[PDB]
Amino acid sequence: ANRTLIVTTILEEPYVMYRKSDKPLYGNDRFEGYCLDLLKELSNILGFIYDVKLVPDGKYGAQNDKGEWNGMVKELIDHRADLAVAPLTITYVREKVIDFSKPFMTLGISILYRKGTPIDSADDLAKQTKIEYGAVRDGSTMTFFKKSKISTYEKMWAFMSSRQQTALVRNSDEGIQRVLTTDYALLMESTSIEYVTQRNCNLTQIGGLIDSKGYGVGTPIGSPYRDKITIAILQLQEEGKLHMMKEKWWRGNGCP
Ligand SMILES: N[C@@H](C[C@]1(C(=O)O)C[C@H]2OCCC[C@H]2O1)C(=O)O
Repeated sequence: ANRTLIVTTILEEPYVMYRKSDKPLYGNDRFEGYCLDLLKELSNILGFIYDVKLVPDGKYGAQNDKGEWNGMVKELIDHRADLAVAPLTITYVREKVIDFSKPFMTLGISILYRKGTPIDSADDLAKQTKIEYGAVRDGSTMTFFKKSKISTYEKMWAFMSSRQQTALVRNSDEGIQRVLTTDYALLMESTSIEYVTQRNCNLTQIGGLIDSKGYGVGTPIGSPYRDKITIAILQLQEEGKLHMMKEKWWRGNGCP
């Protein structure tokens, strides 16, 4: 039989979440969400079963000064996993070290904050000195700021980096908690801002999208699966299945 594929992933609502049950759940049955449905579809099309393993360090992946990676990206580089199926952003720096499938979703960075301030943009946020801001540590949003040559974003990176201990949060849940409980705005991918702001009416998006990019399935460079997964993703795209999956997991509007 085809070897069971190892899937690296990360907890991130509504992509990957713990299923609620009053009885024991084991293995893949512990998880549900958009990415689990995606795996069910992809595996049907490609003819494999899989083992879902949460990334040990709880990170998406960034490289340090030595050029060393962490998170799901490192799991792929080191061939610890066959596939990464998560809200994993397709980026230039990552594409040089892993293979991505074609995108299954598009999005852009924006700002999550509480309601009631005059901040209307990243420019406004960088200029003012009352509200702190940051991003999830060792994700693509952090990297966007680190690599930016746009002045506002260079300043925002210097600020985040100077206050890294508090400004760069461990994960999105910590970021949202910091937004809700302190004077802190989180730079966050838009599809997740859409999800949370329809669930917690104290939260809002500030400004528009700062960039535009996609999520893709990650594989190690040279993987024989990448092209097959790309073909399957295009099938799901064209058949309207990706759209249906988004509707299923984001439904539906809960706030004014
Ligand atoms: N998709 C990003 C991770 C992350 C970001 O760096 O913006 C953190 C996490 O934050 C909540 C939205 C989904 C995720 O995006 C990445 O692939 O590194």
